Amino acid sequence: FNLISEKCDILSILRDHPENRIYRRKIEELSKRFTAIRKTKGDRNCFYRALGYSYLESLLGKSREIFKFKERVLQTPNDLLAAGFEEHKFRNFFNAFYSVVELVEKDGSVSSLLKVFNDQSASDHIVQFLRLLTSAFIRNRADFFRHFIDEEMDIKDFCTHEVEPMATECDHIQITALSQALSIALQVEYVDEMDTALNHHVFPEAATPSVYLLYKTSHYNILYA
Ligand SMILES: *CC(=O)Nc1cc(C)on1
Repeated sequence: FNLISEKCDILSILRDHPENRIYRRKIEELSKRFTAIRKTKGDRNCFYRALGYSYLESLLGKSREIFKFKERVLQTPNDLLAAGFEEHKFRNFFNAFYSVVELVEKDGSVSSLLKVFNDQSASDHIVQFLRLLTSAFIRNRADFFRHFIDEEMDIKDFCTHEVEPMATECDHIQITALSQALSIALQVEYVDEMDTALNHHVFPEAATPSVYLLYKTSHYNILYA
């Protein structure tokens, strides 16, 4: 369980911040709203890995929702082609992601899904697919990211340097784009060491979330309500 942990009680993370009044206060407050957490490895890939595992975990046993997600995943090669990626170069990454979606349908266990996401090879192939899809989605909608996010930014350079490469950290743009690309609704809870209110953001605004993440020390962990 080196990439995605077993579930633990929320208060188990007090030990990561001993004798810190603000982190203790915020973790205690968090525990009033969430019961359990899974930790993810801090290797620069943790957003993609956490969102992938947690969303597919949320689909287990839901036959209509699996059928609709599989239908969307079958179309994602066309998003990659339209942004200029070549099939022979994304084939290995696409096939790894389609495979774990079929596992959710056919096997349907938590234990089998957690084994794929802790397999360094399968798991890294899944993360690389998610990063190429994020890049394609932004490239194909460059005017939307310039209109709504930053009129001055260089979209192609941003995708090349801060989305495609393994171990590159995410910001709001990547979270928004991968949410939109796979129709995944998520809520991110923010715990920093400033003396402020515990707070959260929903992607997209006003959706009912599938996935809850905790963002703390530049790390995304998985929450359960
Ligand atoms: C999400 C992610 O990988 N975060 C992170 C923090 C540190 C340290 O390394 N990676």
